Amino acid sequence: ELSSIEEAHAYARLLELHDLTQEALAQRLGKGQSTIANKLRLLKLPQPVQEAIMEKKITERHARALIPLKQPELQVTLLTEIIEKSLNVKQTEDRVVKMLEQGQR
Amino acid sequence: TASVALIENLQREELSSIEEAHAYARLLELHDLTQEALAQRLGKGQSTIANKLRLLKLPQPVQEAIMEKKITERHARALIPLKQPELQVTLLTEIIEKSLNVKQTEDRVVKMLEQG
DNA sequence: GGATATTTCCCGGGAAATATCC
DNA sequence: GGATATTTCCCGGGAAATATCC
Repeated sequence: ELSSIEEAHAYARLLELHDLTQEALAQRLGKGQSTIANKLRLLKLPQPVQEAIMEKKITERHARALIPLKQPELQVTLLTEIIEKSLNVKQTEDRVVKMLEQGQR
Repeated sequence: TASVALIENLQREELSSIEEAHAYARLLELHDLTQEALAQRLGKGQSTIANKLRLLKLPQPVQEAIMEKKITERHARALIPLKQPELQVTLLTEIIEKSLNVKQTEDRVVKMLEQG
């Protein structure tokens, strides 16, 4: 078993080296393209977030919930709150939508 | 002492809920420890262990379905409320036939307790 | 049009909360 | 009173549904 970030870093290589479609890799791995794509999106998140995934301090779906907050600053601010308050994914997703509303004011 | 490390590895590696339960039982006979202390040693809760040990009381037909990976733990656990083995095995085959999930298996259970 | 990115939410493990037993 | 049995439901993986891209 490995970190979502490290699993993503792996998939990336395999898709470069074996000239596969995400679908064909997922079929080869026993997953869905959905799963693979979503994990590859994590490689675009801030390094501080990525390090928290590797250190097993946040979950995949925790980090994935931050992406909607397109600004790295807002992602890392919440990251530390999720750690501090020990927030779940459900209330992390809730927190996100409230910040996007505050931003649109 | 040696058999301990074996099961710890058979536990660390993936196994059937029935076989995980059969394992726990032995470990509690071998070190004579409390469910709490084993769970703490394994990194689980006593809750989890106790619930898995309850599966060893379910009908053999149900237990075989767990090992053969035809039903889930929570599928078999949902049958226990139906205290009669006959009613548990009747639903077992329906869950297989209709390919029912746990949510609608739990629902089915309550309806049979109302009927009986 | 196929591949890929994104949104939504179904699903059951498994543990917290609880009741019961010894 | 502690251990153990039982009930309840929290939790996030991960894939279906969907939108978007090339």
